[PDB]
Amino acid sequence: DEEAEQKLFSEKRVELLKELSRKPDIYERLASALAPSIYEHEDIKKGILLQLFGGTRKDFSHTGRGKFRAEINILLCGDPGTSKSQLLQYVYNLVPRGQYTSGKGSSAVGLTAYVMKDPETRQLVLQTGALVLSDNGICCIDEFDKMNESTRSVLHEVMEQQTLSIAKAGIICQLNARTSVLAAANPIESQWNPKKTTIENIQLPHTLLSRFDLIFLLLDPQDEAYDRRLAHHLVALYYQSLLDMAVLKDYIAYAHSTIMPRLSEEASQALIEAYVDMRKIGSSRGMVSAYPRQLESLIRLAEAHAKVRLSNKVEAIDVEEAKRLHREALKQSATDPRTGIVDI
DNA sequence: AAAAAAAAAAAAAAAAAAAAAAAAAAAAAAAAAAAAAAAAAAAAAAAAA
Ligand SMILES: Nc1ncnc2c1ncn2[C@@H]1O[C@H](COP(=O)(O)OP(=O)(O)OP(=O)(O)O)[C@@H](O)[C@H]1O
Ligand SMILES: [Mg+2]
Repeated sequence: DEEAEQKLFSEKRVELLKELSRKPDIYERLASALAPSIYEHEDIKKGILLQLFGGTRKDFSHTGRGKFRAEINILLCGDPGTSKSQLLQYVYNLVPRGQYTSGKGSSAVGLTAYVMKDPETRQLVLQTGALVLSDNGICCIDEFDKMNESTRSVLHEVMEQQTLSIAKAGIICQLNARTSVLAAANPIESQWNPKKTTIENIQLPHTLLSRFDLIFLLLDPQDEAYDRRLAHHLVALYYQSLLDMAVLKDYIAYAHSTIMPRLSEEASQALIEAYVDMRKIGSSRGMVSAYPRQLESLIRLAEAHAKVRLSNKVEAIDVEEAKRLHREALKQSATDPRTGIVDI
């Protein structure tokens, strides 16, 4: 509602935002402002920032095609203790219109809608669930793997059609659910074992995986130096004693209100080439396969990156960053045709 | 060993008839009393050497 109303920013504030947009490291600087007390998950924070900006909302009514999913979906899969839940909790406590779910505490009707009695008018009233409450926001699903398949089947329609067609006795209707999904899962056997492929080790249906347009593998490199650095960060966090949030908030609201990035010609060609190369790279045995849904993924991420720069026009740097982020998540460089992830 | 199933199986809510319970509820007629008035019998005081 605030982004809707036109006098949210003074002119000098708009100039301040625009001057911020012109810095070379605005993407880095905005991503780093997220979760300031989480130590160097820079790419994850970039992806979450892109989720906050979102892709471009397009009207596909005349194409007779069905609504396009402009929201960005992220899976954080990694071995335990790697700060996934802290990121989901940070996002949950940051956005308006969010919901947080963990494990088996949610049922399918509890995620979509059900009928209760109004204990003040004794009328049966339909009441929404967690995925409709976070309609124009973000749903953070924690312990995504530890979630029974009856209630994850619900996520297919939400994550593709952005709608939720309940066909029950009382009323049948399509509830709109334009939520962005931020999920955290453990691998099969709740620890990456490096003798299994990515697919064998994530253990999620290829359809469900294709619905996520970033999969960050939060693997733990058995690394002395990184352990030392994170140890110092965590201990310093016990004796504690940037980019302001009041400008990050305004920057994001401005980007939502004014910027609607459109694909340019070089972006279009780069997207085509990126999709073809992505299919060749992921067509291997145990790697995460690419589908046309991943080309739509790339379009979304590129539009989000162009929204970060207040670009209002997607060109080749945005597509390059989308492809780079899609590679870095999933550790495409550290896999191989004999699928399996190396220690860097 | 876990992963879908595929039932119990419990609750809340609904119905859904029963079968019991609960809630509404002045005016019309009569009689008796106490008072009158009236026909009859009865009991008074004026008449006279
Ligand atoms: N950059 C970091 N990497 C790993 N751990 C961190 C980092 N920063 C902080 N931590 C600490 O590590 C702990 C990780 O707990 P958290 O619940 O986030 O783990 P998780 O990966 O989300 O859960 P799971 O064990 O189910 O995968 C947190 O308490 C946090 O304080
Ligand atoms: Mg956790």
